[PDB]
Amino acid sequence: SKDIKQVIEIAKKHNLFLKEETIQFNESGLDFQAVFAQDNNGIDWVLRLPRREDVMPRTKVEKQALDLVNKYAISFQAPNWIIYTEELIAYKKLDGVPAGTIDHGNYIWEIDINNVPELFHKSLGRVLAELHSIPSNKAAALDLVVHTPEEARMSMKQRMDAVRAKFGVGENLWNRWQAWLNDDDMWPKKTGLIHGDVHAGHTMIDKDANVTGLIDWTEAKVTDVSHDFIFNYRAFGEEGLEALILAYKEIGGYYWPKMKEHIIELNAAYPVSIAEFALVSGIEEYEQMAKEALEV
Ligand SMILES: CC[C@H]1OC(=O)[C@H](C)[C@@H](O[C@H]2C[C@@](C)(OC)[C@@H](O)[C@H](C)O2)[C@H](C)[C@@H](O[C@@H]2O[C@H](C)C[C@H](N(C)C)[C@H]2O)[C@](C)(OC)C[C@@H](C)C(=O)[C@H](C)[C@@H](O)[C@]1(C)O
Ligand SMILES: Nc1nc2c(ncn2[C@@H]2O[C@H](COP(=O)(O)OP(=O)(O)O)[C@@H](O)[C@H]2O)c(=O)[nH]1
Ligand SMILES: [Mg+2]
Ligand SMILES: [Mg+2]
Repeated sequence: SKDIKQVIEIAKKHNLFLKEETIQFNESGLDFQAVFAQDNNGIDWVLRLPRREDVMPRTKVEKQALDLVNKYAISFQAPNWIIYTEELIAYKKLDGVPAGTIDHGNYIWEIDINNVPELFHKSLGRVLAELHSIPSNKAAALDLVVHTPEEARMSMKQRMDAVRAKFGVGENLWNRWQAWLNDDDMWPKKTGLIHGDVHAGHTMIDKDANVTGLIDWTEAKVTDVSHDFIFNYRAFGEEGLEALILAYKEIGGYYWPKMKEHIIELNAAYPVSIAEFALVSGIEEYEQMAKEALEV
């Protein structure tokens, strides 16, 4: 195959020598095609073949976030792009498997959704508490979005007005959104470095369902940490949200009395993210997903 021979040559050009029979393709990918391959010392790698120009400006923020994680974090792994060029990005595969993969819509689960091991919530609590306390201020140059607690609140307020302008928002839903925005007690008084896209496809687990790593850091930023709890609530209901909040609080993560209620209101604002995604991607189902999510 030509594809295979191409993978081999781009790797070879970056001093990566692979077993040809181990090369698997993960279908593009507007930005890049993911390729998995084992080098000749037997080490599993992940390759990102770029499909757009300006790889460096487009990956700058994700790389800065990864540099912070690889410099500070010990409880979990993250991609370490030891090959980082316009022609190729490559990192040694993280240990474990995704807790679940998105259907190519629904999850194909690796854990028992009806009997979630408590170690998943315990280890994820430790992982996010460490992540969210990484000292991103100590970096000389950070191009991530950085919110104070009040900036994180206005950001949501503005993002909500913009979605209402392009799609409209159901009256009951909009009133809920506004009530949340206008409740001082609910909002966190501390922000932190977040992953931004925490879900089962990005949480690497070992055999015991300990979360051992996190992939795909494109949504990283310094803002409300609550975004990283939403998956537990969507996938596992109130029990899994509480279990995660409990472990995060007891290992030292920033906790506030209305944390659960705040995260649940952030969940009701998920149509904002779906609307925003439908806007910068043009994929037809997400417009219908957006419109139906907005109750319009
Ligand atoms: C429980 C089960 C359901 O899972 C979820 O609710 C997750 C916990 C989501 O994260 C929640 C929580 C959230 C924080 O993200 C992790 C939040 O941003 C998001 C909108 O919804 C997803 C992972 C969202 O993806 C994310 O949508 C973003 C718009 C862009 C992100 N990425 C940069 C490409 C992308 O991964 C997605 C839209 O679902 C609704 C994915 C879409 C394929 C579906 O509709 C799925 C069929 C889902 O209904 C689901 C599997 O059945
Ligand atoms: N097991 C494992 N899978 C990975 C790793 N990196 C990427 N993948 C898989 O490849 C997919 C795409 O990688 P990702 O970084 O999320 O890029 P994107 O989803 O295409 O934008 C993921 O959903 C994973 O299933 C890794 O280190 N370990
Ligand atoms: Mg991904
Ligand atoms: Mg991404």
